[PDB]
Amino acid sequence: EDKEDEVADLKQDTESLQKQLEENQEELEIVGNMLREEQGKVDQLQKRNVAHQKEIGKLRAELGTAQRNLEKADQLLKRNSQQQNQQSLDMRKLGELEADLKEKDSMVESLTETIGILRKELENEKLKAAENMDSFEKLSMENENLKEKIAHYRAQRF
Amino acid sequence: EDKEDEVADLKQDTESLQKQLEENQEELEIVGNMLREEQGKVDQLQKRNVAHQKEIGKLRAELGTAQRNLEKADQLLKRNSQQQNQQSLDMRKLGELEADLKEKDSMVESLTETIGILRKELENEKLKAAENMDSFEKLSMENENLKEKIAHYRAQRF
Repeated sequence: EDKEDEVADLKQDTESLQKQLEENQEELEIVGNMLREEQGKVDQLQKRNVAHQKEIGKLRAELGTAQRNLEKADQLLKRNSQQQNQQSLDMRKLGELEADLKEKDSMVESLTETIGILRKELENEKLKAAENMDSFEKLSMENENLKEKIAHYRAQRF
Repeated sequence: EDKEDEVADLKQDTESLQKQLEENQEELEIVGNMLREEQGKVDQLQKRNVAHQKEIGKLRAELGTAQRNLEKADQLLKRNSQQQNQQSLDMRKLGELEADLKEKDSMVESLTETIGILRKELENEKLKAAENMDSFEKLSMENENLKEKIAHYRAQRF
């Protein structure tokens, strides 16, 4: 209480405490924004995150249908044992047939060769037959001349 | 009476102020945390997204091949099928052969018919020519016999 006591020390000091206030209010704005945007990002990332939830969804159906379908149409390629087994069943039935028929064809060829001979031996014995019965007539003829000549002797013939 | 009630007034001006810088730092305390907590949420979502996106590329290839396979094994169903074209022609045209067997079958049975007959007719032409050989010998034996009777008669000239 003597002329001057704590003059501006109180006056120019509230400005201190007042200016610090000037900041915490500014900065609180800066952080206020960053927050608005960082939570802004999460809006966009959170979205994309399901856009992928979807894309990845589809693929679980497609790689499934296509992997079990490779089995669905693979049982049909398992019939390659019934289809190639016939290469044993059929190559034999056709293989043995081309052999047992080509052969039975030589028979008919060997047989008709003999039917050809029997047709000839029975051809000649048809000739030697007529031919021999011929030598008989000449003899049958001469036979008579003799019966006569002898008949005359038993009587006539001076 | 005023120098005493002066610094008393600046107090209030500082009471109200010190409160603000305090109550305010509480807003800045929280709001600062809210921000970081979001940046936490962001950075990470930024990850699962790169996780999915990368792993969406894997399923993309697993689907790719798994499809080429469904087709690579399907060309093979076009070949397994066309062998049904040649296997059918083999099961139907092989039958013509087992059928062309009965043609030669009836032939070798039909020829042994004509071979059996000629062999039997050859036997009769032989039985016949066996008589003629006999009735001829009788004859020859008769003339030979007569010439002799005759030659005895000729014994009347001497």
